[PDB]
Amino acid sequence: MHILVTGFAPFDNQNINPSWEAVTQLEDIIGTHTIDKLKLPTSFKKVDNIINKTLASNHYDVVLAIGQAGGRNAITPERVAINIDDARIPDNDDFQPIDQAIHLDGAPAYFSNLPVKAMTQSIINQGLPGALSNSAGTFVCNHTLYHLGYLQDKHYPHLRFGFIHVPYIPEQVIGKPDTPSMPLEKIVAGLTAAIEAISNDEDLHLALGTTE
Amino acid sequence: AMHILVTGFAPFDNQNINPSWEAVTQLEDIIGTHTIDKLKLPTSFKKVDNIINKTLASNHYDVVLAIGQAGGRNAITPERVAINIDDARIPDNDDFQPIDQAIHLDGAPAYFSNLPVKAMTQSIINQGLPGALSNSAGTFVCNHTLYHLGYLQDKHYPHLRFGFIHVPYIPEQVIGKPDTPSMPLEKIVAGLTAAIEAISNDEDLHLALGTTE
Ligand SMILES: [Zn+2]
Ligand SMILES: [Zn+2]
Repeated sequence: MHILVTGFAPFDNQNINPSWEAVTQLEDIIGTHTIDKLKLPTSFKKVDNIINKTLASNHYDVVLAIGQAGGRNAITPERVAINIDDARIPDNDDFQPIDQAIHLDGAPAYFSNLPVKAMTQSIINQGLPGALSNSAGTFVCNHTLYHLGYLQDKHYPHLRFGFIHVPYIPEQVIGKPDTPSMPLEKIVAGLTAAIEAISNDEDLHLALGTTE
Repeated sequence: AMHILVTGFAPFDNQNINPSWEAVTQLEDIIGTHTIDKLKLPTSFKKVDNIINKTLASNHYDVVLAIGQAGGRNAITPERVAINIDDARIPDNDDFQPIDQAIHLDGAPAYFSNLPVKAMTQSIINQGLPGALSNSAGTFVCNHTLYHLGYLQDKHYPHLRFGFIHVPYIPEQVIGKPDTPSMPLEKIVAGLTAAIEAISNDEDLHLALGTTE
């Protein structure tokens, strides 16, 4: 399987983004998966066009987008994206969409069609903190996952797509009391395990739901 | 004169109390110009839809506002959206554990609450309480209930407004779990009261209450 793996540019006054840092360190072949890496701007207006053009110029079986989830304490594949942008802060283009539909002709939500539970458990099997997240937020990451789901619905029926959020890396939490982080090497190991678990087979129906 | 049905859940997962119901019981019967009816729901995937169906068929409510416990959360959190999946980490009180099951095969992939969720969130914050707009109601009985309300609004009751507010554990539920946040019950009651006061038929606020994760 030929996989496009993306990471995001630094944003919110950070000079580094763990998603891209981790992606840079991935092996170029992980098992039978061949990996192409792409750095996306943290930009609501630019991301969809970059994805569109990239899929138009190259054949990918899978698009797996990685992002920073500052404050999370686990590596978390995402189950679902929702059809709204609601930016707490502006993006890197100083654009702050609030309560805006992403695609008016799209579904209210799209579920990832990667084996998200297999990927989550693969992280856990390596002894790393992993969990299946049920919200990708309402910033550029959710927007990207949503757009991938919209493309699979409307234009690319066989495309497999998903998103994995990762914690801050340690250097990012100076001056942020009680904020979790995870060493970059661990993030890379977890992402590697998740990618290894990617296939066209049915997901694992493990007890990985979130129960309050 | 808005008529609101406010629900809370039964204790579950070896807890003796559920702060959602404890808080709902303590709400005033009138909050602003809103008349409040209270209903305790079982923590049961199979029973909740039938109870809600029968209750809405027999009574006229302008709003159904369901309250639930979100153990581990550190804020009172109105919910933006419900998703069309049950994925139970543990069994419910009937020992039923749906895993990766659609809730209504003929329903939308997700339903957005049509209450002014940002007005509600900000109302909590205005009282000096931790409040946030949540973008996942989980995949247990709470999400199920919110989703079912959205499904009913879509398919049967277009004039109904519906939503969900999760609340933290209360301190009696976290004894010996010092890294687990909680909120005193009286503060939960104050926050729910503030959220209900902010309910109306007007457009929601569009404040910067989104999340980057
Ligand atoms: Zn993100
Ligand atoms: Zn709940």
